[PDB]
Amino acid sequence: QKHRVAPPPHVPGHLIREIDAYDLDGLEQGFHEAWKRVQQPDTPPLVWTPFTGGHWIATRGTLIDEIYRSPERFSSRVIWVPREAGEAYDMVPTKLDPPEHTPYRKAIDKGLNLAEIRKLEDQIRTIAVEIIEGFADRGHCEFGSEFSTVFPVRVFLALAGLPVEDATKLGLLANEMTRPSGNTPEEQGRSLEAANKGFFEYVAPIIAARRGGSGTDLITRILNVEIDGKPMPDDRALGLVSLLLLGGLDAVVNFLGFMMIYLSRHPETVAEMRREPLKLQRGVEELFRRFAVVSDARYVVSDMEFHGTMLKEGDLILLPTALHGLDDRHHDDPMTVDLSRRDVTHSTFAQGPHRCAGMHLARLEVTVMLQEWLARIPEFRLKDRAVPIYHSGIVAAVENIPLEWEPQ
Ligand code: HEM
Ligand SMILES: CC1(C)[C@@H]2CC[C@@]1(C)C(=O)C2
Repeated sequence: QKHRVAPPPHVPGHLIREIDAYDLDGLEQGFHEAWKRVQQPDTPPLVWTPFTGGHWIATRGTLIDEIYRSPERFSSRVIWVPREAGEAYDMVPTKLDPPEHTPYRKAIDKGLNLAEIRKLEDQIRTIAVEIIEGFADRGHCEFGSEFSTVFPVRVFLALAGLPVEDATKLGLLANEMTRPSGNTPEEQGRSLEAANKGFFEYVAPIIAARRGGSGTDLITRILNVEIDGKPMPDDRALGLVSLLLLGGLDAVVNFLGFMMIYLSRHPETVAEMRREPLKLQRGVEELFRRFAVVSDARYVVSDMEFHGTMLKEGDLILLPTALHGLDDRHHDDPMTVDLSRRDVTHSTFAQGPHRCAGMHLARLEVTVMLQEWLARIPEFRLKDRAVPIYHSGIVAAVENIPLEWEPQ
């Protein structure tokens, strides 16, 4: 049964569209394909859905980009739908606007900046190689369970100085954050609340132990950056360390799944990467344009008119980032990966002050993955008649990716 909310007085009937972000129409054909169904040639730039507590959806890249760049008009005080889940959300600094946001982003950047991430290249490669060598000679693997859910998790837990045996419990918490269970806005609120508490419980003893610590891990490094000339307060620390874990463990895992399904269906594109290693390296951003996974929200700060649409203070707008990278008004033939594409502009990492702090790490993980994969498994395909299983939500997910190849 679908839960509907009635539209508020300011929402006109002509803008109403029945779109369920947690179970998109057509999702069985793919997450990206399902979102693209919403973006028809004449659909309005902002449409309102009665599902998920009732909210707006931005349907074009220019709006998505503009909203992310405009925190004074579109606040991060709520960035999840439904509203109940967004109000329960307690991660730092994603819940903050400038200027409160900036010293915390500065702290994170101390650990995740490009120069710091470059130092990680060989550790990441060693991890990728070890995993790939486990199955490269076999001629088949289920890519999700055997690689994409393994590689980025081992990378991040190592970087954070945490036991790999914690992967399962952290993954379960991530699932309920980004794809909370429930068929009602209040049920999803409760699911997110419990997940966020689980993260806080996990992170608290680590914080207590690493304050003033001498560890070289990511958490110690960021935790001990001063905020306004003082140690970071406890409440902020819980949200900050929890966000590092959530950011590091869900998005890349799912991104790799979507990317690999495409590559398994496009051997010409794989072959180009093999023949021209610089095309691979320079082409990674095109993969980020094509395989967006995040759809999150902003809070309308004041009554306003925006792109010809009347908005009220407190309205939530969902930003499905796939609708920037795949917007046909921004990119010709947007569903094809063209490694030589000159304009790859996208909001896969969002825009503005919150633009992904882990983007350098994400790019490096993907680059290293493709390099070590193609070195050992140069050609591959999706198993005949295989059907991947898709999930939509704040972060998209995919599973069941059986790959086959002739061992080289
Ligand atoms: C495919 C990979 C990734 C994608 C698509 C992605 C996407 C995003 C997006 C859209 C945001 C903006 C959220 C918002 O404010 O609405 C964000 C923020 C953030 N991401 Fe990533 N992310 C990825 C990987 C990572 C990784 C590996 C980390 C490592 C810790 C990370 C850490 C963060 C952090 C800390 C923020 C908050 C930055 C701030 O609020 O100033 N992300 N990410
Ligand atoms: C939307 C995100 C990808 C970004 C980092 C992790 C995530 C789930 C957040 O809560 C903010």
